Amino acid sequence: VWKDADTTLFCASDAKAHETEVHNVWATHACVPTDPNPQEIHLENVTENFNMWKNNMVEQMQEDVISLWDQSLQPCVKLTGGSVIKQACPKISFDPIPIHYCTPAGYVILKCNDKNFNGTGPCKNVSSVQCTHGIKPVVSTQLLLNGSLAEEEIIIRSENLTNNAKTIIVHLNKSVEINCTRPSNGDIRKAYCEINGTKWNKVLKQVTEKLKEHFNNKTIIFQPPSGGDLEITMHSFNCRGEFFYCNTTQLFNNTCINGTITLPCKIKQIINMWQGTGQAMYAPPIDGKINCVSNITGILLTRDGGANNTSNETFRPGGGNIKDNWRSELYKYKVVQIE
Ligand SMILES: O=C(NC[C@H]1NCCc2ccccc21)C(=O)Nc1ccc(Cl)c(F)c1
Ligand SMILES: *[C@@H]1O[C@H](CO)[C@@H](O)[C@H](O)[C@H]1NC(C)=O
Ligand SMILES: *[C@@H]1O[C@H](CO)[C@@H](O)[C@H](O)[C@H]1NC(C)=O
Ligand SMILES: *[C@@H]1O[C@H](CO)[C@@H](O)[C@H](O)[C@H]1NC(C)=O
Ligand SMILES: *[C@@H]1O[C@H](CO)[C@@H](O)[C@H](O)[C@H]1NC(C)=O
Ligand SMILES: *[C@@H]1O[C@H](CO)[C@@H](O)[C@H](O)[C@H]1NC(C)=O
Ligand SMILES: *[C@@H]1O[C@H](CO)[C@@H](O)[C@H](O)[C@H]1NC(C)=O
Ligand SMILES: *[C@@H]1O[C@H](CO)[C@@H](O)[C@H](O)[C@H]1NC(C)=O
Ligand SMILES: *[C@@H]1O[C@H](CO)[C@@H](O)[C@H](O)[C@H]1NC(C)=O
Ligand SMILES: *[C@@H]1O[C@H](CO)[C@@H](O)[C@H](O)[C@H]1NC(C)=O
Ligand SMILES: *[C@@H]1O[C@H](CO)[C@@H](O)[C@H](O)[C@H]1NC(C)=O
Ligand SMILES: *[C@@H]1O[C@H](CO)[C@@H](O)[C@H](O)[C@H]1NC(C)=O
Repeated sequence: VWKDADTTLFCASDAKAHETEVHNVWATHACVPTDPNPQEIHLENVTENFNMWKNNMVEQMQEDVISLWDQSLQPCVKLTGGSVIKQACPKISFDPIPIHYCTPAGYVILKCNDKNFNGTGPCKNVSSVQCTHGIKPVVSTQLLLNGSLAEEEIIIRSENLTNNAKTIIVHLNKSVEINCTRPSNGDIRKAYCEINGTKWNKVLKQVTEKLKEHFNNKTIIFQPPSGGDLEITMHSFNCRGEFFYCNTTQLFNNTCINGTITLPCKIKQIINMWQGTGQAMYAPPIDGKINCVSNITGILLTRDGGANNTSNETFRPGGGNIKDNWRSELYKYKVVQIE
């Protein structure tokens, strides 16, 4: 017997104790070795209710990631509660590694194995495990990168689709590589991302179709963000310690629904910290080719309001709350207390 409960989880990884990479260094001092031959008990005739949108596991991982950044990612100047904090801002080795989240004694992690589980409600196929799968603390907006792919069909996730204020998480079932590089040799901040239009449009089309299922076959329209912080209006992400801001206008136009889509990007030193604690300035980009090939595994969308009296539903690429990023990977997990 067991009950839904919250407890201080611990982490496990395969970090190398000799790596200068921030993630490795952190996990080396904050995590333990992974279990080479882990156990998993499949519960037959068991029905458990999940709720990705209200899961303490998310908050905890958020706290870890924040800690990892507070230790190995301090900017030159930090702007917070009216205070100005200045400190060294040396270049570092940056490349996220898988992080497993585990439960201590007396607790276990229930895992939903339903093919098309949307993150909320009852789960038919439930199993018990000590740790989750390896999850990369990849911070980004608009597009989810290097995540996990859905098993069968594309999955739409939301605490409440009827509410436009609630973020939407599109879980892709097929990856779409995005090639981002900052050429060695002008403007040391000019960058770009290449994407196979054929693949992207094919996926985006499938996304629209699935969205129709949840919106009564209403016409699905994509549009670029109305306004706000650059981190939201643009696909922001971190590549090798450098912050990339990419214009995804070409990615979200309802025309191609063929060639290589080239997105205009720029490395920003001044940024609005995702921790939501003001602004911060980092050092200039390093020299040489700055390349990062990532898998687009999910999309963060925001639905426009005031469309109830129209046959259209407008979706725009959003983001900001990194917690949603962790949800897109922890949706199938929940902690329970064993008697
Ligand atoms: O300032 C941010 N959100 C603040 C705020 N924005 C509006 C929406 C929102 C929602 C919840 C919490 C904060 C916010 C932010 O997300 N920054 C950021 C920086 C670097 C990368 Cl790589 C990145 F992906 C994001
Ligand atoms: C997820 O499944 C539950 C249970 O069937 C359902 O109530 C809810 O509407 C679904 N959520 C989405 C986003 O479709
Ligand atoms: C999930 O359960 C259904 C029956 O409810 C079963 O048909 C299906 O094979 C299961 N999915 C998995 C884990 O393969
Ligand atoms: C990139 O996508 C491919 C194809 O799905 C996958 O095999 C590979 O593991 C992905 N790389 C990641 C997630 O880092
Ligand atoms: C992805 O999911 C969609 C349904 O959302 C499905 O039609 C399609 O066959 C899936 N693609 C793959 C590669 O399985
Ligand atoms: C979902 O959101 C809609 C729109 O705000 C709201 O009317 C409704 O009460 C919400 N449903 C739930 C389950 O809270
Ligand atoms: C990524 O794009 C760059 C620039 O076009 C190219 O040189 C490189 O070969 C690409 N990488 C992959 C994995 O295709
Ligand atoms: C683009 O994607 C298609 C499949 O959608 C593939 O057949 C083709 O080889 C890709 N083009 C390039 C430039 O790799
Ligand atoms: C969308 O249209 C199809 C084909 O007519 C129909 O089978 C399905 O019920 C509709 N889906 C809705 C209205 O959610
Ligand atoms: C984003 O970039 C596109 C071109 O890729 C441009 O047309 C558009 O004006 C830009 N949006 C803004 C206002 O940043
Ligand atoms: C839509 O995206 C395609 C990608 O090839 C681009 O060529 C086209 O200019 C875009 N249309 C717009 C921005 O209206
Ligand atoms: C995505 O994964 C690839 C392969 O490990 C890595 O090279 C790249 O840096 C990752 N992208 C991001 C933004 O973390």
